Amino acid sequence: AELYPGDIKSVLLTAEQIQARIAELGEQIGNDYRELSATTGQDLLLITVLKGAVLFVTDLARAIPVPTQFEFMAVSSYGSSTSSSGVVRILKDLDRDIHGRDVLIVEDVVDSGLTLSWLSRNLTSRNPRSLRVCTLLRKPDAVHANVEIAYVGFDIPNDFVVGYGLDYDERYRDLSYIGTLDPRVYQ
Amino acid sequence: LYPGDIKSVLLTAEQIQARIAELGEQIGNDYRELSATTGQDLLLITVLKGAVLFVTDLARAIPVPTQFEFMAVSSYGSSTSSSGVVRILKDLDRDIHGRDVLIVEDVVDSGLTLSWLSRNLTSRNPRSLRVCTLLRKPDAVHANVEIAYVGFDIPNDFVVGYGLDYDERYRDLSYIGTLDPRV
Amino acid sequence: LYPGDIKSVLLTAEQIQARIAELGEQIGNDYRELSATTGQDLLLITVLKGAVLFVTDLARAIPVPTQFEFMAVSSYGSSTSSSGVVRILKDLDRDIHGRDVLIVEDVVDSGLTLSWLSRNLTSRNPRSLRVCTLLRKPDAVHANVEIAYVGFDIPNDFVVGYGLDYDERYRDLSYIGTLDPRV
Amino acid sequence: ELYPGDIKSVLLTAEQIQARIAELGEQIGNDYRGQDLLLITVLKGAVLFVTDLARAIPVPTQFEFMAVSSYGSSSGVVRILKDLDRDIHGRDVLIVEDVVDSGLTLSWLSRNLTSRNPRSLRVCTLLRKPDAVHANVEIAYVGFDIPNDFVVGYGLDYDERYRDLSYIGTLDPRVY
Ligand SMILES: Nc1nc2c(ncn2[C@@H]2CN(C(=O)CCP(=O)(O)O)C[C@H]2OC[C@@H](O)P(=O)(O)O)c(=O)[nH]1
Ligand SMILES: Nc1nc2c(ncn2[C@@H]2CN(C(=O)CCP(=O)(O)O)C[C@H]2OC[C@@H](O)P(=O)(O)O)c(=O)[nH]1
Ligand SMILES: Nc1nc2c(ncn2[C@@H]2CN(C(=O)CCP(=O)(O)O)C[C@H]2OC[C@@H](O)P(=O)(O)O)c(=O)[nH]1
Ligand SMILES: Nc1nc2c(ncn2[C@@H]2CN(C(=O)CCP(=O)(O)O)C[C@H]2OC[C@@H](O)P(=O)(O)O)c(=O)[nH]1
Ligand SMILES: [Mg+2]
Ligand SMILES: [Mg+2]
Ligand SMILES: [Mg+2]
Ligand SMILES: [Mg+2]
Repeated sequence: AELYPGDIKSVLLTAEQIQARIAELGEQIGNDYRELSATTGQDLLLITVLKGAVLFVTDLARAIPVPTQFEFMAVSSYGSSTSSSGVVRILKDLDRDIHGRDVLIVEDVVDSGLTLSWLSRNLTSRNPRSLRVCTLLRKPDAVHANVEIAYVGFDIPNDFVVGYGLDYDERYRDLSYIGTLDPRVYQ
Repeated sequence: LYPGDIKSVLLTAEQIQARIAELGEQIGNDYRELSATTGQDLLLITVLKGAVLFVTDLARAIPVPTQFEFMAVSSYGSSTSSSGVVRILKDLDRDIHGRDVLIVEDVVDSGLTLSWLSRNLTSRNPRSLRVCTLLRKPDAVHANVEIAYVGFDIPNDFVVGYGLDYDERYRDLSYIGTLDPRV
Repeated sequence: LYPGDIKSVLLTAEQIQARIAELGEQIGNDYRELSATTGQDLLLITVLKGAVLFVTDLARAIPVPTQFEFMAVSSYGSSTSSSGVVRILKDLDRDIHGRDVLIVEDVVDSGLTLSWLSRNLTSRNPRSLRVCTLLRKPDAVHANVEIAYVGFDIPNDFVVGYGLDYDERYRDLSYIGTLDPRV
Repeated sequence: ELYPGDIKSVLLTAEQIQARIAELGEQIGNDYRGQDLLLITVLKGAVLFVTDLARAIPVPTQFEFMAVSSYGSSSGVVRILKDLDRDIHGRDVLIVEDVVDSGLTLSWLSRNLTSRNPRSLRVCTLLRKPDAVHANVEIAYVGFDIPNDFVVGYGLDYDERYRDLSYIGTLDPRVY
């Protein structure tokens, strides 16, 4: 197979290495949310921001030995008004209220941490029982944000990577692995 | 119009416009040094769809330049009618960062959706945030939001007209009154 | 007030209200005996955010009971400008199946987004579907969809006022005029 | 187990699902062998299916998601909570469904996307029920034809639960 002949210069994470780590995260999450959630009577809620972390959440929930529910949000940026925001525009809000719920924010990659900071603070205002963050990838510039990511899959260098949900102009998401683009693509 | 549905007229069309002209004049004076000081005008944020009739008259009563902004929200439970947490179906079109913002309501009853809205918009970091409502019920007088501009203080009866509805009707009324028999 | 922004005034506030007053009676006569026969009211569907100021005056000019509906639409870019296919940010709150619906626009320029919109609402199978716009540009007479009610015929120039904007400004004007290109 | 006493019988096992998706991916890849194949998915039942489907399709695929709500208790007209991010003009579009039962929401959707004038528009569903024979849509790709019983698992839910199941099975009537 191939799909994108030459666009991928180097391979950061292989497909097996990704799935192996996800299996580890599931057991870890499964142990942290064992006892509690199934007795509470309300499952572990997985809130996902469209649409990079869709491939990640489908594998994660099936890696978590505890029953999990899905929830999806669609957000867009208010343009360049990012730097002093970090407020993002909501295109599709939560379907139901998350009051008294154990909620796990599932992202695929955390770079700046500003859209995540607003999202995490936004969900907190809805008063859930628990709120933690699980990301597949974390880049160096996340150390400059104020949010604690309880579950991290991989710490990668500050390079633009695609694959496994990660895109460049809506492409390379269907890749099973995560790698770096070859700069003769940006044109 | 609506024969035999309207029992009494609480507020006439004349009383509404007279107050809005007065309310508009008050707001226009409070936000007078805004064009010359920031240069972004006063933003009127409106929640669909009751206060749509009110803002069109309110903004045209305010002598200083005003901008329009609309939100569409829905109730979850049980959740809203106790928490005040509301669902967003349409967020703001632009960022209100560093803006002088006026939340324009048609009626404030419990004051919790207003509480959630005011707290939500605050996270967007505006320069100033005040609330202007046309009607105010008794339970709102003791809520967690400060309403700088109030049009009328009304008793807690279910009233329709001037944007206020019952099953999407009576919105087009120019006066505000109460329903009676088999409605 | 906008002291150095309005070069010329195309339509005065009196002329605007006069046509709307005429349109309300005209629409009111075309939709006479509708509530008592169907059992439903005339639904006014509005596209945010130009015709929001227009419908509040239009509905209050129509002597028969009317209901409100609002849509928020966005451009895909490139493809809207030449297709007219638009993104939906806010759909109708209720279904319009078997309803007599009046599409209310603020201005009809190309007629491409209106044509797509008309087809979208038609697929929901309403009883009737007509279009009422306050302003119509010369190149809008071109093709597709019947605009049953037109308030004014304006030249194809960019005008602001009475809901019409330039970067969310000049909306609060009671009149419709032309901007000075040094804006 | 995951839900002790809720799953009475297993209709399709996890391995049987992935094996069939592998065939669907291979079949679709040959039919669409100019940009990428656009996979339009309706939130949120078919999210587990499309992620596995796209990784089964040997040709490059792009993702798109819609959120729709029902107006109530006829024509398949649904309220749009989340529209497409981009226009699909001249695009090869594949509608990815989780289950096709009545075929009424799919028909409104298929006709709606057709109005955006794509180059191609096809429908791929994992499961199809017997009453779909009366639908208005031609479904080119079907994973399984299942009986008219209420099934959960692999995206399919009951009060937002059992979505995380890797298999598809039937519920225990002391759940309703
Ligand atoms: N492909 C790809 N994207 C990245 C990367 N890094 C940041 N992105 C996207 C750009 N970005 C930010 O700059 C904000 C980081 P944070 O606020 O911490 O979530 C969010 C990242 O997700 C892109 C979303 O728009 P999407 O899921 O809809 O595609 C990266 O290495 N690779
Ligand atoms: N007709 C009509 N309605 C009222 C009244 N009072 C509260 N409503 C509606 C119910 N309500 C609240 O409970 C909010 C109270 P707060 O805590 O201050 O946010 C606001 C009104 O909701 C109607 C909106 O859905 P709408 O804008 O789409 O019409 C009232 O006198 N008369
Ligand atoms: N201010 C101001 N705008 C104009 C004018 N003319 C076309 N516009 C905007 C561009 N336009 C179209 O191309 C519509 C084509 P049709 O399918 O016939 O409805 C409508 C106007 O768009 C602005 C609305 O989205 P808005 O209400 O959110 O501001 C004009 O004189 N003056
Ligand atoms: N759990 C579970 N659901 C089913 C089943 N069957 C139909 N559903 C849901 C209800 N349904 C239909 O009756 C078919 C309508 P059409 O598109 O015309 O074929 C679509 C199914 O999806 C429900 C969505 O609200 P969801 O994706 O958010 O879960 C079934 O066996 N099991
Ligand atoms: Mg991206
Ligand atoms: Mg109401
Ligand atoms: Mg405009
Ligand atoms: Mg379901």
